[PDB]
Amino acid sequence: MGDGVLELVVRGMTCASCVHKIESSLTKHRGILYCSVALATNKAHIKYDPEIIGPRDIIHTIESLGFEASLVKIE
Repeated sequence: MGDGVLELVVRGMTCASCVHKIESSLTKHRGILYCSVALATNKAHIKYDPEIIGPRDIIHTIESLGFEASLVKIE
């Protein structure tokens, strides 16, 4: 409920694959509330609370997995 939206533009990606890699991966952090990786806009719309997980924590994990990841925040 009004927790924290987090559009990371994920510079990299391709088609599928990278998508569910991100989604499946970061959802393992029990502070990610949701992970919509809009390939269409090369963007992880993550939903998270800042309290139990920092945005950088997720970002590190994303960039590490395949990418560069920048919290544009609704782009």
